[PDB]
Amino acid sequence: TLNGGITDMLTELANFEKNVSQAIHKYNAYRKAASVIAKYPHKIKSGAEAKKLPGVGTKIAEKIDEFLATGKLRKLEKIRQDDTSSSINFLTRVSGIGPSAARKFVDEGIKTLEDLRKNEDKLNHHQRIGLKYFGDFEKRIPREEMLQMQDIVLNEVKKVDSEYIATVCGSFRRGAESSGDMDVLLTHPSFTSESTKQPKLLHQVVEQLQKVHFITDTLSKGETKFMGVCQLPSKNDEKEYPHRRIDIRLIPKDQYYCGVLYFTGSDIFNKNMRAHALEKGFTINEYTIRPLGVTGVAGEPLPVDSEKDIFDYIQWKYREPKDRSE
DNA sequence: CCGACCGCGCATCAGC
DNA sequence: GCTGATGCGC
DNA sequence: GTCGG
Ligand SMILES: Nc1nc2c([nH]c(=O)n2[C@H]2C[C@H](O)[C@@H](COP(=O)(O)OP(=O)(O)OP(=O)(O)O)O2)c(=O)[nH]1
Ligand SMILES: [Ca+2]
Ligand SMILES: [Ca+2]
Ligand SMILES: [Ca+2]
Repeated sequence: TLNGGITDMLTELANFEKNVSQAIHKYNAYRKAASVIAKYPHKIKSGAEAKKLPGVGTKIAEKIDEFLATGKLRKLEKIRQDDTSSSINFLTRVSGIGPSAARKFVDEGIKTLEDLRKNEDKLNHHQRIGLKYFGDFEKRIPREEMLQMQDIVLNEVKKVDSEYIATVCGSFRRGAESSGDMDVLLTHPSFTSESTKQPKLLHQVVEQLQKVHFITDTLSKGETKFMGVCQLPSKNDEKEYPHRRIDIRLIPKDQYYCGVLYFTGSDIFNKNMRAHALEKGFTINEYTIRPLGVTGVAGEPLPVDSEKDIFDYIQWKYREPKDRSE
């Protein structure tokens, strides 16, 4: 965190553009600059020094000069004073409340945690659960708890069908000492790109995890993606563990490497890598990497036997998960 | 100067 | 009910 | 907000 002051500033600007302005390209511009600066191995001395980095342009260089001189950014000091922006920014921290709903809630005079808690009937299901665990979802998960959580998920999945493979991805797979939440990649041989020889594959796993009281709430659920809430068991007289967010993604078994690349991230890493894919005439998603024809139409799925094959196609040296934390 | 900015699953809703 | 757009999220 | 063409 050589440049923590700067990257914090940029992230707050990023958050303003997403939540308030609803300017997603600006949000992404700010996040990209923050990311490139975060890995830059020097304490930055000027906006000019920063503008050398890709993604840092004229306007952010100016802000970095202002920040270095004064320790502050006038633009942000103002945003912080503005009640409508403060309220919107607050409300979007509830899972399920995005920029649009936040602004609509403010319009109706719902703008504090108390307001939310007295108007539960104005929330959809996701939002109500996001509100219920507002505090818990703020907390990070120690790797040691992630490890206990992995063990429960892996062993319960095995009890359902020993042919399931469950892989914990996200920042955990990147080696992080703490994680925002748990991400499980699920495969089963019955579900391939060619056929689905077995229904309820995700359901069965979700039910078993609910049965043992690991999964406690559901935010959304379909055939291939679960988004919900889980909690470690606690011992006699112990305070309960906080509730945690969990995502489970069922991916065609033959498309595992594209899936685990996607689910391992980071999100900014994924965005960067997919952009680069396009520059190189490929398109990457969680299933496949395909060539872009002479017109911009995706061709057939290229063969993939490893994460490295994907990097190879786009002429990137292989990067271990622990170095994908952009 | 300006087009393009990654890709997609689930929930909600409007129109038909 | 279906379809397509939008919101929110990974 | 930034960048390549
Ligand atoms: N292609 C793409 N992938 C994304 C996006 N957002 C996003 O989270 N992903 C991927 C990469 C992430 O590592 C993975 C899991 O999301 P996550 O919110 O749990 O993030 P994480 O594990 O890296 O980090 P964290 O929980 O410690 O905060 O989903 C996106 O916008 N585009
Ligand atoms: Ca995570
Ligand atoms: Ca997650
Ligand atoms: Ca995230």
